[PDB]
Amino acid sequence: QDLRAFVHDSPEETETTQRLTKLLTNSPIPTEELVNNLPLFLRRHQMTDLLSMDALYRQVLDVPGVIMEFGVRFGRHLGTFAALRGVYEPYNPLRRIVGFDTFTGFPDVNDVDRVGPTAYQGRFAVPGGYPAYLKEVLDAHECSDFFGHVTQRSVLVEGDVRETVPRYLAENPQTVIALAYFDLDLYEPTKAVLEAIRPYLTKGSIVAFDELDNPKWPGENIAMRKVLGLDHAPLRLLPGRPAPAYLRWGD
Amino acid sequence: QDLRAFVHDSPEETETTQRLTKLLTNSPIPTEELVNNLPLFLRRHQMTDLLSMDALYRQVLDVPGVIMEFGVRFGRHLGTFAALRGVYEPYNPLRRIVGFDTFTGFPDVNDVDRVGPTAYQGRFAVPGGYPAYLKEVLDAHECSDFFGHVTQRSVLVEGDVRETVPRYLAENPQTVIALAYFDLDLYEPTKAVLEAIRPYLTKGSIVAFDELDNPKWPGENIAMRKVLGLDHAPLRLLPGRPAPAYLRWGD
Amino acid sequence: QDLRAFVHDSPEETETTQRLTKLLTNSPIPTEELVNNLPLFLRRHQMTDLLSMDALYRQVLDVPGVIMEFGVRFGRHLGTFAALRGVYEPYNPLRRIVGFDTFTGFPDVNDVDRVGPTAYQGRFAVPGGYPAYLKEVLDAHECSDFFGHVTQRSVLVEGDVRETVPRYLAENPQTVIALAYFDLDLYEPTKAVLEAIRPYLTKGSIVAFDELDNPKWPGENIAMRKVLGLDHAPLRLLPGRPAPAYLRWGD
Amino acid sequence: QDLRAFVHDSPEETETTQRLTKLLTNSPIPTEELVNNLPLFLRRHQMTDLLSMDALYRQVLDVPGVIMEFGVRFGRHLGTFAALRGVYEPYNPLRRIVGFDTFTGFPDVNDVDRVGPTAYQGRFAVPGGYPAYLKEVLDAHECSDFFGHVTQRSVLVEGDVRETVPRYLAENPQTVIALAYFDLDLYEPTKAVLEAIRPYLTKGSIVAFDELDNPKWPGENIAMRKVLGLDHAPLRLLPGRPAPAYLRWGD
Amino acid sequence: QDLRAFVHDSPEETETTQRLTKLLTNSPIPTEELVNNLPLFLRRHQMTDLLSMDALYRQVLDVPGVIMEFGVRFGRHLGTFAALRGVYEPYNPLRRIVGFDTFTGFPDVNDVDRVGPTAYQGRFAVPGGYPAYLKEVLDAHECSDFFGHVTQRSVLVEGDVRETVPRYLAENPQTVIALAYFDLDLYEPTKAVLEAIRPYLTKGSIVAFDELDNPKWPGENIAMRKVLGLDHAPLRLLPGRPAPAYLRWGD
Amino acid sequence: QDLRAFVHDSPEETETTQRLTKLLTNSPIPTEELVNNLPLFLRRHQMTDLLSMDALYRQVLDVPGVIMEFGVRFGRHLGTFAALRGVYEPYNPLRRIVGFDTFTGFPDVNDVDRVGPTAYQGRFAVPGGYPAYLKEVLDAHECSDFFGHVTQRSVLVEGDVRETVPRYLAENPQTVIALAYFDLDLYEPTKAVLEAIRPYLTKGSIVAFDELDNPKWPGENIAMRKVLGLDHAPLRLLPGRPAPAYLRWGD
Amino acid sequence: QDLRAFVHDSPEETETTQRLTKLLTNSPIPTEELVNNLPLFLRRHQMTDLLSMDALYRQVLDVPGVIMEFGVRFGRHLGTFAALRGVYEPYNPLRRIVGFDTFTGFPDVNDVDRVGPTAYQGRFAVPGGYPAYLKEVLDAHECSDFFGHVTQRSVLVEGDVRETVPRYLAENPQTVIALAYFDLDLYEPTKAVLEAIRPYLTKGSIVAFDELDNPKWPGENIAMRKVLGLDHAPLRLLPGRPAPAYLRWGD
Ligand SMILES: Nc1ncnc2c1ncn2[C@@H]1O[C@H](CSCC[C@H](N)C(=O)O)[C@@H](O)[C@H]1O
Ligand SMILES: Nc1ncnc2c1ncn2[C@@H]1O[C@H](CSCC[C@H](N)C(=O)O)[C@@H](O)[C@H]1O
Ligand SMILES: Nc1ncnc2c1ncn2[C@@H]1O[C@H](CSCC[C@H](N)C(=O)O)[C@@H](O)[C@H]1O
Ligand SMILES: Nc1ncnc2c1ncn2[C@@H]1O[C@H](CSCC[C@H](N)C(=O)O)[C@@H](O)[C@H]1O
Ligand SMILES: Nc1ncnc2c1ncn2[C@@H]1O[C@H](CSCC[C@H](N)C(=O)O)[C@@H](O)[C@H]1O
Ligand SMILES: Nc1ncnc2c1ncn2[C@@H]1O[C@H](CSCC[C@H](N)C(=O)O)[C@@H](O)[C@H]1O
Ligand SMILES: Nc1ncnc2c1ncn2[C@@H]1O[C@H](CSCC[C@H](N)C(=O)O)[C@@H](O)[C@H]1O
Repeated sequence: QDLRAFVHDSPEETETTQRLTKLLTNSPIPTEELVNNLPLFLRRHQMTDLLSMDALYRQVLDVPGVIMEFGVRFGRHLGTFAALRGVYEPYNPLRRIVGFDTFTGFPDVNDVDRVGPTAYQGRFAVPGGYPAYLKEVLDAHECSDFFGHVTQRSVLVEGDVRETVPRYLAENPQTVIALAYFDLDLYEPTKAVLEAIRPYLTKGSIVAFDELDNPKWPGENIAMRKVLGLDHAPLRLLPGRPAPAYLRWGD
Repeated sequence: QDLRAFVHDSPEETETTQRLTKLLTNSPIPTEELVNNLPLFLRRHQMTDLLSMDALYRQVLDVPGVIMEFGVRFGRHLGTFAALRGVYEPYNPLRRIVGFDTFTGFPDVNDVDRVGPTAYQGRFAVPGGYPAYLKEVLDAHECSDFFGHVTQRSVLVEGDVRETVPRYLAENPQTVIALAYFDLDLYEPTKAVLEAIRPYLTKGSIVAFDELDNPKWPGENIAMRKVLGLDHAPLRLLPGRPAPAYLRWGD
Repeated sequence: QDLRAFVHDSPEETETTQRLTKLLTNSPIPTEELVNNLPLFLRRHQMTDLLSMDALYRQVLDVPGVIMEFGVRFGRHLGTFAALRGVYEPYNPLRRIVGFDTFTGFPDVNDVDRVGPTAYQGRFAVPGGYPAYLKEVLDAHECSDFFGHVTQRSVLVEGDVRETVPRYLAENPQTVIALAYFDLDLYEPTKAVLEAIRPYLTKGSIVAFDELDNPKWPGENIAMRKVLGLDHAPLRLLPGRPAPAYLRWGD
Repeated sequence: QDLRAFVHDSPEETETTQRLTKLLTNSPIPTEELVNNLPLFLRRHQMTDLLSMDALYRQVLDVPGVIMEFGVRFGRHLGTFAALRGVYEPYNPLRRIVGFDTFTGFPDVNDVDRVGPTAYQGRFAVPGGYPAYLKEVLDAHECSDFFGHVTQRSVLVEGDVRETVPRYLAENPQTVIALAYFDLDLYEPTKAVLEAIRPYLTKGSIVAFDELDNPKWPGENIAMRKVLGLDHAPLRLLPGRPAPAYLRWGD
Repeated sequence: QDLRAFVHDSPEETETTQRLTKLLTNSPIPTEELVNNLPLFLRRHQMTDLLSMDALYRQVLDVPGVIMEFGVRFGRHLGTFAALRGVYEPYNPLRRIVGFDTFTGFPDVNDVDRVGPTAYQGRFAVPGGYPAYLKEVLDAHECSDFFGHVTQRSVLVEGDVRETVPRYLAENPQTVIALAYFDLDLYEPTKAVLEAIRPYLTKGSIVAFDELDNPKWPGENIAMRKVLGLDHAPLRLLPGRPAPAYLRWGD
Repeated sequence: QDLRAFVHDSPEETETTQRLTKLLTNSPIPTEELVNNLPLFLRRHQMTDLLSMDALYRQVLDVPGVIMEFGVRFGRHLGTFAALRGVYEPYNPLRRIVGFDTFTGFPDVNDVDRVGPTAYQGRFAVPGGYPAYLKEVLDAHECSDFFGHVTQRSVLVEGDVRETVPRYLAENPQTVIALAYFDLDLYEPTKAVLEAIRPYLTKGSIVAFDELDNPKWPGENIAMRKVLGLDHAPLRLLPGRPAPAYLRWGD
Repeated sequence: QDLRAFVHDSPEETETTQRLTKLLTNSPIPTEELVNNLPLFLRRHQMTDLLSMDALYRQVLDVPGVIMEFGVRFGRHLGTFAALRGVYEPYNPLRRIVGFDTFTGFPDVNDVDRVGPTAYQGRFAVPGGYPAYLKEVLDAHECSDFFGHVTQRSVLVEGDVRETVPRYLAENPQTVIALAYFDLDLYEPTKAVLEAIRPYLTKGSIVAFDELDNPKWPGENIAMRKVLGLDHAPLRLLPGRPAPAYLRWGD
């Protein structure tokens, strides 16, 4: 296998990324103004991810239910949703944001996922004790929400989605899922979650995938073709971006 | 169970409510002008409910049939509908408003309902002889409707909806249901009412829930997933408001 | 001489008002729940007013600036605006609501105003100390706004608008007027104020009149025709309602 | 029972109707000008019926086939369609108007039809010889049609629709039905006619009902639910009018 | 001088009119059912007139102000408007209907008016005391209006419009004109009224002419060209009908 | 059976037709300019047919495939199509126009076709040698088409469609049918051709009938009801015209 | 000067025209059926001219007034208009069709018209006595109009437009011009008529030119630029066709 056939950063993207890291970490901005100037360090690729999440969220503002992410890593998307929920929904204490991850990286891989060299147990592990920090970040956002006095509006569920997702659902019979964001990369957990969330979607719910047509991670495609079929609903892109691919339930 | 995980009033929301109550009861406004200045005392949260009811009503203006509320309490919504019916349909004597309730609170609760501390029989009980008072309120509105001379345009049906709803439908084979507003909280009566009203709905009829995705009251969701499925039709919010969740039958 | 040629309440309308008044003041609803059930006592005519204000507010949600009402009486419209502002603009602390009145009724009437038997000095006077009460009412609402910590978001200006409006404007050079609601009834103050607010309107600003084509109060029409002409912009009704008459500046 | 729960004329509506009747029959208008000033005597309620037939007619101008009314009485609607056909379709000699009736009133009633005190044999009977008069009225209209030389564009079919409708259809195999207006009030004949006309409807054909949700006449509702179901197509009102309820075949 | 170049009735139109006149005045329909069956006698030409007036009325439903007709004769249009005001605006007691006429025919004529042989003083005169009968007819309609207790909602002003229209305006300074219907036929009075009404129109008000391009009555055209110019606004027809021609002020 | 109940020419339509014919054959127009002034001799009824053909054709400009007429006679529609194909599709040599006919009138007739007097064998026959002449007419048109070097873009298929249509289809397996125009009048061949063309239609293809609801030729209706059902797709008129009736395949 | 740089018939276009002429004059079609089969002989170029006239007429269906063609020749467009008026406006006897021509060719050419070899006096002359034949053709159409009893609905005005157009307008003060079709080719008359018709156009009136940007006839352009300017209104093509160029008055 030629590693260059997989999507990877150009020398230029790496340099931009490194330079911005340096300028953030060695900034002459007074410390208490840094969080007021973050777009200085938010480059095209990452800006694009933010704008995509906003696009997805704007499509479920008239749909009841919660937002769910499978595959959280450091929580980039969860931070986005928490901010976006403040922007769009000050008066919606029921828009719960729920993140699922082992927080210890890939639990185990299936043969179908072994395409490139990063398909191994432990990949994307974040540091020990990470969830408590991420929760602390989320709580910092919620502190100034109109419904900040209501708790469990952000929830991190730690462990294998194959177990945690059905358990979460059993414990929350009130669930409707407005937006389901799949970023697991792996075939087995994707398939299992797709199956479990099905009774809690309504027509109009968004199902989104981070890696559906990526050669390095065919698992999500394989899972989709198995549980539903690629033409079960219309899979769409936000024009100009390879990801996410997303569908509107019932369409 | 942490009670703060359930939606509850902020201290400032309580304060607003309490101050407005006091300013309503101790007012330099002549008593004869109070009903000409009610918005002085109608805070955001309740104004929102009024706007929501108006929004749902406007969606059934071209749909034949009647308006039904399952779960009335003091009758806030019934009064709204009566006023709105005047605004929109002076020439429609067949737009009957029917409110079902025990008027003695929750008759009995199912296991699935006991998530929180208010899940007891008698909860939301209104005083003795309340239905007659509400009838007087409704009559007072209708007294100046264009079709005020026609009776039973507002009907209060006392008792368990498990029997009163099939009984009302039986006594009224002419029924078409334009708007079904569900506020029963409990699994059992919701399921029963859903099943009973189904043959009286047309494509375009609105079925609306007050608590579809509230952790405190999962019985409406459980009932929905049992009788119909969350994706039977597109469930929707009016953007910015946790509730009602509503669907357009047949969509 | 024929007073029936002026709009007045039918016997039934009078009946509705008195009855609902009686039912409000002698309600079995626990006193602390009354402000949660105000629609019971909100009749068609008043509901219509509320819906109209909402319709006007919605037309300026993408227009910067403040809301001004000229002629407040007990503050029916100010309460409405204050609640709607919570509904629509939790994050807009610049949307100031400004009500102008003598609060002692008509200060001095012109001959053109003297069409009916109620065009007298001091007509619509409210009790001494009223502005402080109304301010308490508005403070009560603002208590639980997202930006409740910011003061002077509701301002009552007491005096003859012929002097107080130009003074307010001179004191607030940041002013842009999104919504100007005219409810003074009288020719001279309407003329004066129409002239003064003009440099503070943008294309898209709404100017509304409560009695533009009412035989009993021709002053607003007379003022309009003299200052701008009736075809300066398109004057509109919300269909089904004799009032308000409103125009979008620049259309 | 209490008859006042049934839709009935107000004292004022009765007054309007009697006054207009007297003003028509005892008028200073020259006799040859009466038919040029009919709207003087056409009150809101009957104007509404006319505007409704017009709205229904306009929806089938792009649909091939004939117009049928079941339940003609004096022929109010037949006169309307004959005029409207002139307005919109000078060049369509195939737009046949067919009216069915006993012209001797209700032939017999089912038990479900006996809610009110008018549900007996002979009800709504028209005098002997009436059909021949009604044909005179129709012929009079057609005399000035562009296709006035083509006979049988208006047809009165006398008898019980249970027999006459299928008979008419068998004798007319070219039939397409663009508009079917149901005004029989009773259950069994509505049911029979519904089942009969089905093979002659196209998608877009209008099926309309005068009494679908009237408590006094539940037969049409019962028939509809028995034959098709209330959610077979979207049943609709023209906004602000209790009747007719109509559907677009295939929607 | 060919009279067949003027629009006149065909033999068939004449026959239809005569027959319907006979069938109306010699009807076997019970006297109390006549005004429930008037469309039996309303032929194409007149039905067309009715639908045209309805079309114009619908275009001013969101325009404040009154309806004026200049040239009333027997009042066909006034009756139409009275019914239509009921259909569309039960809650607008300010929609005054004002009809201007000598009620004794053409007061005098101009030479430009003398194209055909019906341009003589007294043409279209109605019997003595006619305004009292027409007022009785209008009062009959209003008797059952929601705002029936408000008087002078219909006004017949007798005299030459050249003086009566400016006098009406001077006495009613609250006037906005939503719909102005010119049916005077003659140049001079049309000219004078067009000039008088102008300060009372808003953008969106409708001005309609019954005979704008009629070779028999060039008066309205000459007047229009003199006062405004034919391209002052877009003059329009309702497709398929020679009259009325109308414009939306300001367009 | 009254023959006046079938559509037939009025005396005036006959007169117009006979006059135009005489004016054509006895024209002072120079012979070589006649084909530049044909609209002089094209009356309303025939102009309408042309506009209808153009309307149907415009609906299939984005649909692949050929144009078929069943029932050609002298070739009126084939000539229209040839010219229209020039107007809209100079660059489409695959838009073949195929006309089927015996060219000897009806080959037989069924009992259901025998409603009128002209339902006999050989009705609508054209002279011996006629197809060769018609072919000469079409070749003249194609001579100046952009793709006039490609042959068989117009094809006359002589014989009974019961045999020739399936034979044509077997010989042309590339066939898609964009527009199928039925003008056979008769039950049996309509039925046969309807079944045969089905596999060659796409969603969007237009099926059109010239006689669908004509009492004199109920065969096409009988065929439709038997093969597809009148509600298989929406049958449509071009407003104002009794015919064609046409449907969009798959709607 | 190269005459090839002017638009002219290709050999194939010439061949088509001559063949069709031959086939029309030696046709086996029974003489009485010729006028039922004209599209056989209507080639693309001529079909195109008909569809454009139809497109133009369709755009003035809601505009009052008459249709004028300046430059009639053999009357092709007038025939088209007569028939289209039948298709679209059976009920509009005021839609006068007025054609102006010398009927003896170009009266005299300006120097700016002498670009090609056909720019000479007498060019396009029609036989002596032609107008009576054309009128007889027009009368033939009108014979079967709904308003056929109204005369002068077609007018041929013989003479020089510089004199006849102003005379016609002076004699017809009721004139509104819905559609003005310029086909004079020459500068002087085009300028004169443009100036003359202006006071009779309304906003929406269509002004169309047959030779606006034709090198061989620059006279219409020169006149447009002198009288109004090319950017007075938006000049438009029906896409695909070099002519007509048309504008919508007031756009
Ligand atoms: N079976 C499973 N259960 C829980 N998490 C899983 C899982 N399989 C994969 N994951 C998680 O999916 C994540 C993929 S990385 C996703 C986050 C993304 N990089 C962002 O910044 O937005 C990893 O953290 C991995 O631990
Ligand atoms: N089985 C049952 N039959 C009748 N009423 C029931 C019921 N189960 C619950 N309810 C009622 O549901 C109500 C919920 S409180 C909802 C009312 C609220 N004020 C509003 O505006 O709609 C209670 O009053 C309770 O008595
Ligand atoms: N010149 C002036 N200066 C200040 N207030 C004036 C004024 N002229 C009239 N007003 C006020 O205009 C008011 C009219 S009543 C307004 C009613 C109120 N907006 C409601 O919704 O109920 C009176 O209070 C009167 O005092
Ligand atoms: N079985 C049946 N067969 C024929 N006519 C019937 C019938 N049952 C009821 N009807 C007729 O239905 C009619 C209802 S009254 C219809 C009123 C009329 N359409 C209008 O617009 O005014 C009666 O005339 C009655 O004779
Ligand atoms: N100067 C004037 N003052 C008042 N009326 C005038 C007038 N000049 C003409 N008229 C009136 O214009 C009328 C024209 S006939 C109007 C008919 C009526 N609009 C209908 O719908 O049937 C006549 O009644 C005539 O009296
Ligand atoms: N079974 C059959 N097979 C082939 N042609 C048939 C047929 N039945 C009827 N036809 C033909 O259908 C034609 C009907 S006349 C249709 C032609 C019309 N002028 C037009 O513009 O299209 C006749 O020519 C007849 O010969
Ligand atoms: N000054 C003038 N007065 C009257 N007619 C004129 C004219 N100048 C040119 N014409 C006429 O304009 C015509 C141009 S040919 C017109 C062709 C025609 N419109 C068609 O559709 O076939 C000629 O007949 C010519 O006589």
